[PDB]
Amino acid sequence: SAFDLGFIRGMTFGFVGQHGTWGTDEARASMRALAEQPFNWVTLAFAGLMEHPGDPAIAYGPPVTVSDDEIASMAELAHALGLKVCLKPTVNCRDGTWRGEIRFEKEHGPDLESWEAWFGSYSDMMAHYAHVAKRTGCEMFCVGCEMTTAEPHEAMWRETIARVRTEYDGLVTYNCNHGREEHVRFWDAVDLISSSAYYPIDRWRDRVPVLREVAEAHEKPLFFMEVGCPSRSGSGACPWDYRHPGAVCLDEQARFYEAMFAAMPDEPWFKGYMLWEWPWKLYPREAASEDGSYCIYGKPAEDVVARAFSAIANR
Ligand SMILES: OC[C@H]1CNC[C@@H](O)[C@@H]1O[C@@H]1O[C@H](CO)[C@@H](O)[C@H](O)[C@@H]1O
Repeated sequence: SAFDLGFIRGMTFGFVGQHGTWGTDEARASMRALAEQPFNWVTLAFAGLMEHPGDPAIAYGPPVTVSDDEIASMAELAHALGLKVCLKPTVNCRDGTWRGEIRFEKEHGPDLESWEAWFGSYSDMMAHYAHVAKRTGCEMFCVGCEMTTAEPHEAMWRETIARVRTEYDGLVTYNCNHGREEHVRFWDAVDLISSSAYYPIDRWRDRVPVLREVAEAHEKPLFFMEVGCPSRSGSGACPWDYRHPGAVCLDEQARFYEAMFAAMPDEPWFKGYMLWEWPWKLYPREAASEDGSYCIYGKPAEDVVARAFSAIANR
């Protein structure tokens, strides 16, 4: 039962998972550092590529992504360090279009620029990596991330998930974007509801009640498969924006984490936090004060999180 899952104190690693990058000594060192934090989970996240948001072809595997061996190598390392592992393949667009906005002028037809064709490629990709997750003992598999335009294609999502279930016996989640939790119609097909909970600092309190209602309505636990904030000025107001025009501001990131932890209640429907994110090439701690990324390492947010996560664990 998903209801039995230990509360998640997690971190996403390695995105976007470019070929060869996880096979490095730098990546192994970065994973060792991640496991020294009070985390019980890591998510191995990487992205295949679509040429454009209206092209149904998806390039995955070498030379674009980390190899299956690289995946296995990082999973084995994480497991040897006592972490549970979620595998999260997703898709990006080479022109930089958000995957939540992919669009096809046609619905059906495998050889056409259609949703049917796109789901064919996507499902091939997910089926392959579900098998990898099974062969490498990954405790969770994430079947999608922020696919807002794809979500209404419910029958096709259910087809995708059914195929994943034949290839993989562990926990399955789908990760919707913030504000989509109540709109997704196939939560029954997965084990855990999850979201990219990039809520601005001032929105947390008002949003919790809907999160509770979604979990209770669907009789499923809910967690955050992504949550985080860049350490840049003003970023707390738009935590999802990774190219925010502002100077480094460590305290802003720490303010995001305080607001989130202050808002979330200690209730059974809520299963925790998969933080965004940790790089395969980790900067020295000294260099932290100069870093504007989502990474919390070496920053005041590291302590806010440690304090919060250590309190949870040692309870
Ligand atoms: O802005 C933070 C997240 C929100 N959810 C999806 C994810 O893609 C996004 O991360 C950025 O991802 C891009 C690549 O798609 C990467 O260039 C950035 O450095 C962030 O990791």
